[PDB]
Amino acid sequence: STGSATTTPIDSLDDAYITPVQIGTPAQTLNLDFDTGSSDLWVFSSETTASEVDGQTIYTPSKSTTAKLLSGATWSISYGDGSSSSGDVYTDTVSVGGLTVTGQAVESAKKVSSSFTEDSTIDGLLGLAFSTLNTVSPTQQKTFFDNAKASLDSPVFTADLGYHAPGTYNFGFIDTTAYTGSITYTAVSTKQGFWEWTSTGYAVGSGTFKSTSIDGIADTGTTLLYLPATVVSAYWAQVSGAKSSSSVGGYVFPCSATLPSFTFGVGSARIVIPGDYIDFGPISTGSSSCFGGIQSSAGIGINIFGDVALKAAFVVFNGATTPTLGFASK
Ligand SMILES: NN[C@@H](c1nnnn1CCc1ccccc1)C1CCCCC1
Repeated sequence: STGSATTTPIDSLDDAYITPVQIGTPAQTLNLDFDTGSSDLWVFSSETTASEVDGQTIYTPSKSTTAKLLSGATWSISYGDGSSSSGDVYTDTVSVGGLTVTGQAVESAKKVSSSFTEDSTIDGLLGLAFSTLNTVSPTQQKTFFDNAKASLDSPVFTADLGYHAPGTYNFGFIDTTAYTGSITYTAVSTKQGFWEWTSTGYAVGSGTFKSTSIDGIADTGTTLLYLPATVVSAYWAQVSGAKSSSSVGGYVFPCSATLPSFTFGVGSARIVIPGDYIDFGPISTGSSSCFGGIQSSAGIGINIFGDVALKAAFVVFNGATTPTLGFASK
């Protein structure tokens, strides 16, 4: 089997991407944030504290004839950005772009933190990291990809995120028309539960490539590109007037600037992030100070190849017995 679904930016800045997901019988379609940095599929629901719902579409398990409460199961997640959610668990039928999994753990939110409430466009998350990170207790549950794997034509999914435009998540096949050149594959460590790999270096604009190992994760659920402070300093030093602002929380730059590209290495191959992809607009409405899309990972504890980097490439998440990651230009 295969599946193919369009993913759409939630706003004009590509702050996140939402993908429609059918849950239950009859289908209830929710727009979920596909997150290769976490491993819980959770949804706003009829059980979510009413004051914490503000425009989201909710899953109502009592209206699904295939929903079954998973007895005694609870979940609770504290995300790296300080957000959180928790609740109970149903199993139900979940379909993504024509691909159907029966008996998928659907984690129903009873509580969500303010940042989720305040984003009316995201109805929940669909985790695509490794199932070892799933938070369901006392019986850990599998991700949608792990459940579908055996049925897929090939045990892979691909992320093709658009710049200020829709893109595609495919399951079970590689669309050879969706990229240019060849896909370069690179080794993955699952030791932290992430799609963790090692970039071979970087370049800033037209500058020379610096060969240096950068360990990080491929994370569709992170907006920006978080890299070591040395790398980030070298990038913003090429932007006149750019500075790191403690009050804003990262590098900012004059909105009048033309940003240089950023290149990262995948083995001997190179992925080029155009400068425009690094512009996340005014720090506040009407400001002429703009927020940078490349930020320091210092104090995160890990480098993150988030959407800024991933949307410059066609990315293969290969879930073979030994997982790997593939990157192609497009
Ligand atoms: N999508 N899973 C990330 C996440 N969890 N919560 N937010 N992010 C977005 C990333 C981020 C990093 C720093 C500041 C703000 C946001 C995890 C972050 C911590 C490492 C594991 C992945």
